[PDB]
Amino acid sequence: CSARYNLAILAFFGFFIVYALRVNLSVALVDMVDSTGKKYQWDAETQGWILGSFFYGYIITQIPGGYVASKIGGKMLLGFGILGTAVLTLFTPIAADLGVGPLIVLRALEGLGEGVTFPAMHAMWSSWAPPLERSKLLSISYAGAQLGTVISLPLSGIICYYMNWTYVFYFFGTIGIFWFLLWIWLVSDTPQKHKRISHYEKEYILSSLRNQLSSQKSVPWVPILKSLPLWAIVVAHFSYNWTFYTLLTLLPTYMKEILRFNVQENGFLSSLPYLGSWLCMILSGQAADNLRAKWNFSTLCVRRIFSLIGMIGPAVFLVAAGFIGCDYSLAVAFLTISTTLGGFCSSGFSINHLDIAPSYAGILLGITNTFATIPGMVGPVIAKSLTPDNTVGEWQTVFYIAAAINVFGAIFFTLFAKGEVQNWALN
Repeated sequence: CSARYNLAILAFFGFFIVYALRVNLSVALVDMVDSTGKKYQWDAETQGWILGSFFYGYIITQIPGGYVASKIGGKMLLGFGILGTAVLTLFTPIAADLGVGPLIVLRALEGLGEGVTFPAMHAMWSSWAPPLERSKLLSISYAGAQLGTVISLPLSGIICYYMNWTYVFYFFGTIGIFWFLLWIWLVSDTPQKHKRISHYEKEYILSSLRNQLSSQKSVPWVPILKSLPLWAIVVAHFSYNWTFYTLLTLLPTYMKEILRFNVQENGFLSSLPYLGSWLCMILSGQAADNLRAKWNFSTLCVRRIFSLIGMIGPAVFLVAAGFIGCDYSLAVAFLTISTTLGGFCSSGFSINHLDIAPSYAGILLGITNTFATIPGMVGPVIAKSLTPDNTVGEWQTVFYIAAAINVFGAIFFTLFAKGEVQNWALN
């Protein structure tokens, strides 16, 4: 269609692929370990490190990704940060035969690759997206990643059921490389440096970003960010990402050990949770817009209410999913509802970083994403070391810990939550 919307679609597919490369192992590992290709003997804790080293790689280069993106643009950064991942995924089946050390190193490198995508997309959209249309563009560019998580579980399940897991890794690596070719050929870095853009579209984009940049003054100097509300956002994001990443990296293992499912239905009914989460995030954005339009609530009561809902609903329904274990339908239903009630939190709290200190979105997002990726490094290891032999009580321990963390994060956020400005964001 247009030029900025063509860039959206190519970023949509890019983030789809990056989340695919993040979760394909989360399925291929439950079809990989030994209790038809090769099946290694990993001692119920090696799987924790293999699942959660990608997030070491992610947290290493979250913020330096933002710096390098502001420096040398976004196109090459995102393209190479997805190509590195979709090339190391081509070698994951080869690095598995070498052992475990090489596999953890390969996933740390994949985390290095995938930690630089969003900080580059934000620069590309600071150069492309007109202010009065930034919302739809970012919405598409990240619904890409959401649909990646939603669809990457069924495809991994199917390819692990009818074929091996090496085929999962080869298929996702090949799709990654094909999209990287499309993304080097089509997308450019800035409407000025675009090859086949039209005059009127470039003039529209530039005449809107003219105001956007001219209204910016606090860009060069960076202050200290030791304010209380920022640590509230950080603690809430940490307590939400704990549950999110624990589920992301240990839902197929759960459905194959406790609930005693297949691998195909494992993929399908492991995807359904995130499909619900995505639909709920969309509907929750709509409901938040409506509730802030018709009623005021000082723009902060809505934040704390949506955080309470989207962080306690998951906790209580996760305790429920843990309580009634070893049951086919009710357990997966409670899990689906528990992670479906996360869209409330997602929208009505991850927009609090925009509302607390605008024009500083990148900085605050960088300070939040690392301290909420920490769960990616800890959670899987802890939840696989607490349950060496899968029993309903062993997994109830994990679910209880996750729900308690959710409740604590919700309390800590709704307590010290501010929403107008913190006296260091004014230009």
